Amino acid sequence: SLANRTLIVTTILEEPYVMYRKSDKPLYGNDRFEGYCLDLLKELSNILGFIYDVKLVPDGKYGAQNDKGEWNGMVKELIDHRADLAVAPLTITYVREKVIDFSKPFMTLGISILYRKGTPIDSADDLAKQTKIEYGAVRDGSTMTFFKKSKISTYEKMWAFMSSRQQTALVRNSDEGIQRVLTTDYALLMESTSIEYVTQRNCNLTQIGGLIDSKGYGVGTPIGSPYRDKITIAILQLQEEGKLHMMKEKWWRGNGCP
Amino acid sequence: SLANRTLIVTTILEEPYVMYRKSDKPLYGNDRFEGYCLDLLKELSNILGFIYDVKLVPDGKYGAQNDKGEWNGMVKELIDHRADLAVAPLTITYVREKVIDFSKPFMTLGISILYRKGTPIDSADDLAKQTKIEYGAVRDGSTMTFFKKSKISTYEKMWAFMSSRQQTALVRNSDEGIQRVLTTDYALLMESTSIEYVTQRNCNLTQIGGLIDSKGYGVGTPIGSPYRDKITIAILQLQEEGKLHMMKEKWWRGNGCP
Ligand SMILES: O=C(O)[C@@H]1C[C@H]2C[C@@H](Oc3cccc(Cl)c3-c3nnn[nH]3)CC[C@H]2CN1
Ligand SMILES: O=C(O)[C@@H]1C[C@H]2C[C@@H](Oc3cccc(Cl)c3-c3nnn[nH]3)CC[C@H]2CN1
Repeated sequence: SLANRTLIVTTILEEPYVMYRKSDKPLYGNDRFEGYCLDLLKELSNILGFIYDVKLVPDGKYGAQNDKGEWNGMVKELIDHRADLAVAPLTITYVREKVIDFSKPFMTLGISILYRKGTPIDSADDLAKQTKIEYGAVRDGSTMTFFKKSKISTYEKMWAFMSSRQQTALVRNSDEGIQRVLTTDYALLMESTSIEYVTQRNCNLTQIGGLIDSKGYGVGTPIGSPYRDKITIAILQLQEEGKLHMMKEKWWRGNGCP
Repeated sequence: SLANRTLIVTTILEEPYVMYRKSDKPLYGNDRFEGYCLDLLKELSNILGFIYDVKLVPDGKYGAQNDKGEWNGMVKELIDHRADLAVAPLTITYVREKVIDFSKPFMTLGISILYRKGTPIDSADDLAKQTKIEYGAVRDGSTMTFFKKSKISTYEKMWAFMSSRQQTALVRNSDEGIQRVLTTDYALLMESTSIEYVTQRNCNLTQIGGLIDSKGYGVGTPIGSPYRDKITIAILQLQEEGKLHMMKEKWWRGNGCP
């Protein structure tokens, strides 16, 4: 008992949160998808008693604004009441929190470093004080913005290096970034959850140091939605039951690295 | 801008969040206190424009239910509308969220291990595998409850160890637990924020492994308070500005180790 009607869930394809399910025969509706977020959605529907319809965000975007303030992506779907929930790795940010509501986080993470295994680099500071190893982030991504705006000595220094080499230092997309780490002596600054995913599948790669910032993913709802607080309670129940840990293990685990 | 009235803030003495100021001259009102949470209040009032009056919770408790299902501590002060905000390291929990509201976390942490430096022990699994090194937690503490309830094989084994060896493994209080780590061959399971604090000030001690669970501290409010969402937004602003990082450094950092 949450509402007498199917809830519309906006989402986006992103491994391993929301993925297209491999099948030998055609699949329909929600059955077409799988992943951490689909498991979270099933768990939330079990606890809260709702039926749902998963719809990919038409423009394939998470949510940002133009200079006139027009939002796009999942955030816009919620603002316009075209979706009841957004279940995706959607970062809880100051700007978004002003236009939509978020449950409390289901996952906490931060910016960290993706690099090769067995080198003497152990931190952002180590990278900052040298020039032989290149480093950067996805151009105009969440990680790039963090460095551009930072007033922290080491991060301001890193940004100076990342913006001297517009082209060599920054990457066009995340695919290019991972390819660059694998093919050149390059360290990629990126979301720690994605680092964990990649390092479980590439034994030659490792995370360097800890978290550079702190952020979390939350279920998005339109502003004022009564479902927001019920989803927060369900997330807390899942955490205390150990189910958030089991869901992360399920999707993140690789078959092993020596 | 936020409220016409001076907000009543319930809090509790807990180093380095809320402490009594050491002065040689009498201190009055809010000037009697200092700490991470007093700095957080200053920053939140600077953003939101409210005035506040800090009051230590009479019973000196965070908030739990007794046998009659009656709440105590800061939680009870909020329930009864004797406080507008609770600004303290108050864990966001499923039970509390049922009776009060919380801002999104201003600090994330988890259970971890405090032990002596330079040993071969590197994780909970290393401790679980043996019996020579005793390990445990504060009796009926948050940390003990986690182990008692866990379905994770490693932690279920650790609970079996703790419950069977209760007289030595389970400690009466935090002080007793820290003395055990210092005087005996004992590892203490406890909140990671408190481990960081202790290890910055005692070079003989270290944190073992990473985080065993995930939890956050939030600003508590009575259910329905309009200040809750404003607080959440101010917390997001402070993190993005790097002020939460600066505040954590200010109060946690020690003078170093060899
Ligand atoms: O709310 C948001 O905008 C993001 C959208 C989305 C962004 C995804 O970004 C990556 C995804 C995979 C691999 C990498 Cl290498 C990155 C990355 N990008 N910037 N820094 N690292 C991370 C997961 C999601 C987290 N919420
Ligand atoms: O909302 C709550 O009830 C708690 C209450 C309070 C608990 C404090 O816990 C410790 C603090 C310092 C040292 C230690 Cl050793 C402990 C601890 N860890 N496990 N058992 N005891 C941490 C601060 C607050 C965290 N929120």
